[PDB]
Amino acid sequence: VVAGLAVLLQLIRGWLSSKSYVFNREEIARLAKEHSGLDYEVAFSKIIVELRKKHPGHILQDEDLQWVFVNAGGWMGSMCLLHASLTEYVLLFGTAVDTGGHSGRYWAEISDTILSGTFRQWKEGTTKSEIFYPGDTIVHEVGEATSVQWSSGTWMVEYGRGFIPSTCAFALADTIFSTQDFLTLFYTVKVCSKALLLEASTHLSQ
Amino acid sequence: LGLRAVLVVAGLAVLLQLIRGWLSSKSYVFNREEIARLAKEHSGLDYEVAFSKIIVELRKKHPGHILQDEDLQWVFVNAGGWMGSMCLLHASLTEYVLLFGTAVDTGGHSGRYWAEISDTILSGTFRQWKEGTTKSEIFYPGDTIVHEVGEATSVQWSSGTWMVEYGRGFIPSTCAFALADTIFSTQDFLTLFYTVKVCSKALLLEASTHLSQ
Amino acid sequence: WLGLRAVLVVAGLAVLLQLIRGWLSSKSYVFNREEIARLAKEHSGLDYEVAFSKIIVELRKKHPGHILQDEDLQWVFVNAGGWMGSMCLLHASLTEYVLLFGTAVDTGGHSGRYWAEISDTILSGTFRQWKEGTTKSEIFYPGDTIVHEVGEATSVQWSSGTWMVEYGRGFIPSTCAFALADTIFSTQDFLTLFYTVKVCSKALLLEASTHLSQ
Ligand SMILES: Cc1cc(OCCN2CCOCC2)nn1-c1ccc2ccccc2c1
Ligand SMILES: Cc1cc(OCCN2CCOCC2)nn1-c1ccc2ccccc2c1
Ligand SMILES: Cc1cc(OCCN2CCOCC2)nn1-c1ccc2ccccc2c1
Repeated sequence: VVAGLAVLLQLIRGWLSSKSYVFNREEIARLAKEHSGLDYEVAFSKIIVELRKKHPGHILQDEDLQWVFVNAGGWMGSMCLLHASLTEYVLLFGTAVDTGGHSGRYWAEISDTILSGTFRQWKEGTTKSEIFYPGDTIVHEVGEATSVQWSSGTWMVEYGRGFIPSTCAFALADTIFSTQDFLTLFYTVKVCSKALLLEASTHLSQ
Repeated sequence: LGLRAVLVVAGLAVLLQLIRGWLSSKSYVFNREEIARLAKEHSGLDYEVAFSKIIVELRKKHPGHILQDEDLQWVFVNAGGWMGSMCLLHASLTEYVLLFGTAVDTGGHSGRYWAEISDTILSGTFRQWKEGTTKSEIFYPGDTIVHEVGEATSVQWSSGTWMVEYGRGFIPSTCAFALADTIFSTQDFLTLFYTVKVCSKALLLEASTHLSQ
Repeated sequence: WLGLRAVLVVAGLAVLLQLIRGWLSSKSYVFNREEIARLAKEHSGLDYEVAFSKIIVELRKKHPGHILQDEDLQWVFVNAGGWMGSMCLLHASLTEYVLLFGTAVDTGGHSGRYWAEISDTILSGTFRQWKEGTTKSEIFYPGDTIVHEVGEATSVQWSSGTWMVEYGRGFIPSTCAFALADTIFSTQDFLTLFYTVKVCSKALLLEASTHLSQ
């Protein structure tokens, strides 16, 4: 099993290393930084329009968009899932309250471009934290674990790469053992299923 | 489409119709406006004096329904990522009245349950973030917030927030959320014992009052 | 009055507690809360990085063979009771532990109710403590020393730069259940759990090796 799971990780990491992707972290970061310094609602709408223009058939429609609460690692915010597959996902994340906690250690590289508010990150193994402002882009690398903190008006555009199904375990831990808000769990499963079916339908049409 | 699960769906539906029918026709003791007004009368005063005056008024207008001072104690409450303390004045299978608040800065998930809850802030601040929005509102002493049935919001409190809270609905379902952090995070089973203790005392007081009538 | 196994299990657990509590009175610990408190208060009001180094040097001087070496030191995240910080474990046994705790973010939550008396001397930042059964909290500043007694439960809150020297006495294995609750049911950071078990095992083996050499 030692060589078994090692070869399995060789196969999975080889697929992630050779898989023609749709998005890239630089693309979403530039598109978000162009609209940084504006109202986060205007930035959200313009970014959604640009994403559907440059990537048709990959972003959910306005009818299928909804703010879903996200409780994880001790912080609470809300997300609007724009795209999601087995290796990529794009969403609009943020909170209207002061929260913070564990960022989560998962098999996925995540990039967050702050549109408004503040982002305090406390990296592992240090005794000092850094504060990031609108326009900045933060890269949560694979296997990294940090402490995150957000202000009462933080909103950002987030893109994640890697083995996405592994990350959902962390995204639903507090919803199971703390909030017990199973309706929010249903909303998350619903919008994720819609994004997966949209990506599957787009693959079928091609 | 026919299956035994269709009967389970209709069975839960008729079970809900029966339970919601009981909740819709059950002569209650308190009402949210009564508790809200009594708490708003004492807003702008020292919250300890307000607590005492509210307890005296509740025991005057509703004898045999509020616990005595011997059975009152501040119990910590950890739920949804926030932490506060409660003083349970009355509790039944459909209603409960308590004095809630925190002396530290906490916040998190308000909880989605089968109960309508009303909180009248005596002192401090209350930040509420409703579901599906991108902006939150801040409520000040005197305000009254109604957390409706099935609603889920994000709450945040200051380092000196204190309020009088009244809840209506299917109370036993809500206790699962009130003890989640106490089981999987704090593991402070002594606080769990205190919560079960004051809950049992309030239920037995209400049962004894019904027996005397 | 047919207690049967019930009246005996109650008395059995009572005898076990008297056995353990007698052992804690006859264990003749190495450190004491006043010793660690003074050593931390001497360097309060200075940079917490400099204070950490001087306290580690003083601890290794006055108690050789009881503090981990620099090779075995690493900052490990600590998630418990709803708050998140970091620790640097200097010494740990079955009845004592010494570490440098603190956080660089604003956190707070349940202090945890366990079978151990804990003393924290703040080097920098602020410490808000909310005792059970009260409606007001107190704020402690660098130089102060807070004693979380056995069986006590308070609400803790720390600022974005709070750092302290902490010493714990009592039945240490019971406390690890609370220290790893959020890491299991909230963070799911199994690598941090591995780090915690790693540094804890190193401290236990160091103390065992020092006892064997004596
Ligand atoms: C995996 C995951 C982590 C997370 O946390 C908030 C994002 N950021 C994380 C790091 O920095 C702070 C905020 N949400 N989320 C998620 C939740 C639900 C999802 C549903 C479908 C697809 C991806 C889905 C992804
Ligand atoms: C069900 C429940 C929710 C809760 O949360 C704090 C209240 N508020 C909620 C919304 O707004 C913020 C604060 N406590 N609680 C509870 C806990 C223990 C109880 C024991 C006996 C009777 C009712 C008992 C009720
Ligand atoms: C049991 C425990 C609680 C805790 O919390 C931080 C300490 N303080 C608590 C009260 O005041 C605020 C901070 N860490 N910790 C721990 C974690 C890992 C340990 C490993 C080995 C030995 C003791 C070990 C002890």
